[PDB]
Amino acid sequence: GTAELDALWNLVEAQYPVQTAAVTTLVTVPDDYKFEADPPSYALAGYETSEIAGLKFPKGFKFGVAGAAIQVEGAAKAEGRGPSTWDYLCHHYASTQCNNYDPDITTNHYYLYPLDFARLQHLGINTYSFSISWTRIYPLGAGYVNEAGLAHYDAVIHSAKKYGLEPVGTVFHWDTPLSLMLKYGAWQDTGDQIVKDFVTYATTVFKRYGNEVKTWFTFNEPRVFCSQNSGLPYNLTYPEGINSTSAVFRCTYNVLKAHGHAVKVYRDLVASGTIAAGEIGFKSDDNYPIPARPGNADDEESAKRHEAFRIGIFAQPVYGNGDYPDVVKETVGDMLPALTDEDKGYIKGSGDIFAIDGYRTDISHAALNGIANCIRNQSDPNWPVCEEGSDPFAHVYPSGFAIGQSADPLSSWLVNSAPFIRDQLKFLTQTYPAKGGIYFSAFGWAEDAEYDRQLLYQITWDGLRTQYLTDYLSQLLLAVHKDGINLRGALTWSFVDNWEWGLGMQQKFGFQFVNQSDPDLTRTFKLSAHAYAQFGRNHLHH
Amino acid sequence: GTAELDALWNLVEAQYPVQTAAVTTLVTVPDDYKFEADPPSYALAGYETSEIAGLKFPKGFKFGVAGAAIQVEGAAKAEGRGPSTWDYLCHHYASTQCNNYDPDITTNHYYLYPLDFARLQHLGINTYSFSISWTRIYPLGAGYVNEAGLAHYDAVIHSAKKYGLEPVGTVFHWDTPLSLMLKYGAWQDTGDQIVKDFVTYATTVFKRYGNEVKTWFTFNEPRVFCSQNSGLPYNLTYPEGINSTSAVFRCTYNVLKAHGHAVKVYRDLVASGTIAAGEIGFKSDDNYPIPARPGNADDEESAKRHEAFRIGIFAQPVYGNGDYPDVVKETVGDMLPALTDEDKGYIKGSGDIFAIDGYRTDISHAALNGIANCIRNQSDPNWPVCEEGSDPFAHVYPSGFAIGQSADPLSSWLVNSAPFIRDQLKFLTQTYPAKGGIYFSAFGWAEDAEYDRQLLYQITWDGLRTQYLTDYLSQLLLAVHKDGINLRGALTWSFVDNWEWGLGMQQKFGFQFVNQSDPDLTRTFKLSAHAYAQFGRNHLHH
Ligand SMILES: OC[C@H]1O[C@@H](O[C@@H]2[C@H](O)[C@@H](O)[C@H](O[C@H]3[C@H](O)[C@@H](O)[C@@H](O)O[C@@H]3CO)O[C@@H]2CO)[C@H](O)[C@@H](O)[C@H]1O
Ligand SMILES: OC[C@H]1O[C@@H](O[C@@H]2[C@H](O)[C@@H](O)[C@H](O[C@H]3[C@H](O)[C@@H](O)[C@@H](O)O[C@@H]3CO)O[C@@H]2CO)[C@H](O)[C@@H](O)[C@H]1O
Ligand SMILES: *[C@@H]1O[C@H](CO)[C@@H](O[C@@H]2O[C@H](CO)[C@@H](O)[C@H](O)[C@H]2NC(C)=O)[C@H](O)[C@H]1NC(C)=O
Ligand SMILES: *[C@@H]1O[C@H](CO)[C@@H](O[C@@H]2O[C@H](CO)[C@@H](O)[C@H](O)[C@H]2NC(C)=O)[C@H](O)[C@H]1NC(C)=O
Ligand SMILES: *[C@@H]1O[C@H](CO)[C@@H](O)[C@H](O)[C@H]1NC(C)=O
Ligand SMILES: *[C@@H]1O[C@H](CO)[C@@H](O)[C@H](O)[C@H]1NC(C)=O
Ligand SMILES: *[C@@H]1O[C@H](CO)[C@@H](O)[C@H](O)[C@H]1NC(C)=O
Ligand SMILES: *[C@@H]1O[C@H](CO)[C@@H](O)[C@H](O)[C@H]1NC(C)=O
Ligand SMILES: *[C@H]1O[C@H](CO)[C@@H](O)[C@H](O)[C@@H]1O
Ligand SMILES: *[C@H]1O[C@H](CO)[C@@H](O)[C@H](O)[C@@H]1O
Repeated sequence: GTAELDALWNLVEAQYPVQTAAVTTLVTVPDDYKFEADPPSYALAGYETSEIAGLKFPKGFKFGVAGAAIQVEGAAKAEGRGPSTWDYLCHHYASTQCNNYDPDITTNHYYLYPLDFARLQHLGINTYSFSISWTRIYPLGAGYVNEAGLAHYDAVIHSAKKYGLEPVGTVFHWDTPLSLMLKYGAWQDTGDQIVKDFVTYATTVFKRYGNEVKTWFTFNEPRVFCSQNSGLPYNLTYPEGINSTSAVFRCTYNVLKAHGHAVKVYRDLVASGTIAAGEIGFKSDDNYPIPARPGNADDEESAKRHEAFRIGIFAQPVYGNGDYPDVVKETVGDMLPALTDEDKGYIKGSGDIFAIDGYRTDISHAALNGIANCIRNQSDPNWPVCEEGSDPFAHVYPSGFAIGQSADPLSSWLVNSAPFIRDQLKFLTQTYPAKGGIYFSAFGWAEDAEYDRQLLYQITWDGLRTQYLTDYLSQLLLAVHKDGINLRGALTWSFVDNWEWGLGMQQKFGFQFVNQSDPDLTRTFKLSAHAYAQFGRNHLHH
Repeated sequence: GTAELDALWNLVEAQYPVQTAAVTTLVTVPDDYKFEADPPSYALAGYETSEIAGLKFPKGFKFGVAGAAIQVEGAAKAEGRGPSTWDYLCHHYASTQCNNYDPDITTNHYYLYPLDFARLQHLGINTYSFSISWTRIYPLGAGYVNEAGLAHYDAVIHSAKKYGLEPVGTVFHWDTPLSLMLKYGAWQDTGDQIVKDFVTYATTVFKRYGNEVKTWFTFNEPRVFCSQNSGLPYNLTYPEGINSTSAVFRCTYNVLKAHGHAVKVYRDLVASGTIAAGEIGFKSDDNYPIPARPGNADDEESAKRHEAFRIGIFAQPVYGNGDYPDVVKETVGDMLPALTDEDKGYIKGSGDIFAIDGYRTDISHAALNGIANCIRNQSDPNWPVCEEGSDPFAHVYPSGFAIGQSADPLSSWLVNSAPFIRDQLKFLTQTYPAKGGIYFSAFGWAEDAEYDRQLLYQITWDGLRTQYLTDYLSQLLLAVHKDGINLRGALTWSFVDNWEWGLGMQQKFGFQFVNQSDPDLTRTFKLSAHAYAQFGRNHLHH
């Protein structure tokens, strides 16, 4: 091994070493694998509305699940991988930033992916969304390439297709190479090295997999990702001139450039015939919130500010007119870099497909101390949106009632807001049109206190997750038939309980349970998985 | 004699005294009382299915709520009340038996009943089920009567009727006078003084209220109650030869005798014209489970034994042939006093109406070591039912999936088993026929971890309780029209988060939240409260 690689992992493991999973050997799926038995036939009763009878998704609709490399894989040091910022963060600040978990092992999907795909095939899933661990490809972020890393995902893509699973690839899902952060501040780079290094990485994976993967996303939820750059460990290494309030908007600019340059490479690769033709975008999230008091110009202004800061700041340069929303530039000023002419050439139109992580719709209350007062105070707790961002407002009507069912309070951003899906999709497809249509790239549930159950039968009958997915899929189906949305697919987060960033393995978003108390991390289907399978059975073509 | 109440309350308050609520006056309800606003109109959908469309409950159907004196009243020492066994227990074993709560104050419904009823009227409730604290009437259980106690419930009954709530009265809901337990044991009385004392007590309340209260239950869930007499504080004072076990079955007989004698008096009072004619029974609970493996003779046997020990042991003497179930006679008997013919003369036919606290339906797995070996070993953990009684069996098919959604793990006995309700009602009304029909006398939900929520909007959108109540009401509604069941009403446990026995105020059963972190214990409506209200509008007569 290369010494700089060893130094980085020594650094990360200075307080505690990377833990090694029970089993570390590509598992083999016996042809006689026995799935656990189906739930009672009555369990799925009355989840569906009669309003969707006979309706089918379009031919080719992507009906699938989502995971992310660092969230499901484990094998943090296997086969030459280098450390990311999250390996460092959680090996150094586990008790204050990571709920005493780390991503060393997670669900062990790095070694168990063949079994997972077999279990996904049993439910009729037809699409598998995954992310590439950058550090499996470039262990130092730049420089030498790790052939074992490229080869792992070769094997991953082939088994999935073997199990009927169309692979959909995200190049970057938040697992920043630690090395690039130390060298020059990674996404806070005041220069352009992060773009050069990212495009090289993207070129390699495009060349290696572009013949097999025909739907690509550059970045997963860049607004959420860049907002993290205001925190540890990014703020141990800010470049000179960089604050922790602008680490988010310098990241915004660097990310928009990385996306544009990468899409050009992807399109050049297609136009040269090197890889099969496909579609590329990035996954947006959040929403265009409803005013707390309808018709009130203040609530509408804070709703617009929210859309612009949570969606427009990335989607308007790419799928709209090619510039930032006007409200963002005016409030942030010189913290947000201006788009040079060359930048707009790459960024504007650099999205074949729109993708929305449509977990929910919020409610926007204008700041009680005034939006005009708030936008002028970077120290205001509601800056820069200048709505009331705290939970007792963002989810609550003046009536005091919530917009909808709340999920686990540790993921209090999450609510069941199915009635609003069709409105978001009309807004997104009219404002950020993409020639390839729109994906529902991530929706899912954290059932309240599911981590405190100790007996499996209590876990597997997961009613509120099971009806979220049904509510959401139903509105998705009506968006196609009643609204003509060019909806390309529905991907649920996630297929297994996994490592949910700062919340670790405590928070359960899976429709399969993962027995952390089992060295084998053995798997078992929840009711919500069978509801997902059946909705597929009723509303997919075959 | 005297009012040696002081000796008794000093005993109870020996470790710490009874706490006094912040409000100890009768509240007055302003005519302009403003209710909190309704939830979004787009709520309540997908609960009511298409299958119960156009169906109505019978004219006069009691569509109401249930509470109990020691669970909602508080005022444990107000206006002359004597102590109950639960006052003693929770002031002495708070940390080990009462989850560090006591019923001193509870929801303070003793003083807030006018506001509670005004709020119930706002939802269109027409029936209010309540119990009388025996110790408010006879503070020493027998002897001197507390006129203030009798007069309090006069004011409650008159106010309830004023708010459109037909009052339904339960004579005894587990609050045994401590004095009677100490004097000669409670229901473990080897003589017959407890029957005399109860009958004297029942007569007083029948005379005072029978012109206003026309539906009566003697005992709430006596099988559950008598099983409590195997625990503290009852087992500090058994009058030998009564050992634990020999405590549950002496109680069953004394209660059956108490029930039969009290019902006879009730009938003499009606027949003499002293009180308006009404109906009287008792509230059964539990269920006749389903065999884990259908057609298996062992699972069918343990299911039958379960019904017999949980329903038949009280219901067969009262509504059936007048004797214990044969399987009960065969296993116990040497612990169970024989029902004399004079006993049978009072007990047989002493139920004008049946009532089932139909929380759930269980699954019966025959004991893994054989029923025959379990029944002959009083020390087997599965004696005397000799099914597998533990949670991983009682709720689980051999397939490993649950019978239905589980509730809060501290009330793990509770599951949503709506699909089996109709099957339960046919068995009960064909096996234990009553001329007045059958009441669904309690059902309700303990929403998982609702006690851990910190923000009101998260508490009030209670999706699975809303679901539970609509699912059950829908099956009740289908039971009348498809099965012709003479179902007389539906009463939900409960209208407010109350004091659940040993769990104290931690467990949340209300369709209104009671902010126990208030000096006023302010009530706020949950979604299930409006769901209960909405179902009434859609399916009641009025
Ligand atoms: O399963 C995890 C879940 O996380 C979700 O992110 C949530 C919101 O979508 C996102 O807007 C919000 O943004 C936070 C950021 O994470 C915090 O670090 C902090 O800086 O404040 C921001 C808001 O100002 O984060 C939420 C979770 O914390 C993802 O959307 C979802 O895909 C899942 O990954
Ligand atoms: O408070 C919630 C709910 O509790 C219900 O009682 C539960 C079961 O119905 C009942 O069968 C069970 O009986 C227990 C008993 O409490 C124990 O002391 C011991 O004897 O084991 C028995 C089971 O074999 O108790 C359950 C709650 O503890 C009530 O019926 C209902 O009204 C509610 O109060
Ligand atoms: C560096 O990032 C850290 C941690 O991610 C920020 O830590 C937060 O600090 C604020 C201010 O005290 C606390 O209120 C937060 O609760 C901390 N967040 C959590 C939970 O991690 C820290 O402020 C950032 N440092 C700088 C440069 O400001
Ligand atoms: C998660 O795995 C643990 C460990 O394997 C399980 O605990 C064991 O359960 C088996 C059931 O066959 C028992 O035979 C063992 O005795 C248990 N081990 C212990 C700790 O005593 C646990 O049941 C699993 N949890 C779930 C939800 O499946
Ligand atoms: C007496 O009661 C307590 C619970 O109240 C119980 O633990 C104990 O086992 C009971 N029986 C005996 C043996 O006294
Ligand atoms: C209780 O007494 C019965 C007889 O009434 C006896 O058979 C049983 O073994 C005793 N058990 C104890 C000591 O709990
Ligand atoms: C009775 O059951 C106990 C366990 O509950 C067992 O240990 C004891 O040996 C049994 N006695 C017989 C002979 O069944
Ligand atoms: C209960 O009331 C207290 C004080 O008024 C308040 O702080 C708290 O938010 C209330 N509880 C809820 C969750 O509504
Ligand atoms: C995976 O890695 C482990 C290291 O603990 C080995 O023991 C195993 O043989 C496999 O190579
Ligand atoms: C009891 O009466 C007092 C006044 O004596 C009130 O303040 C209270 O609200 C309740 O009505």
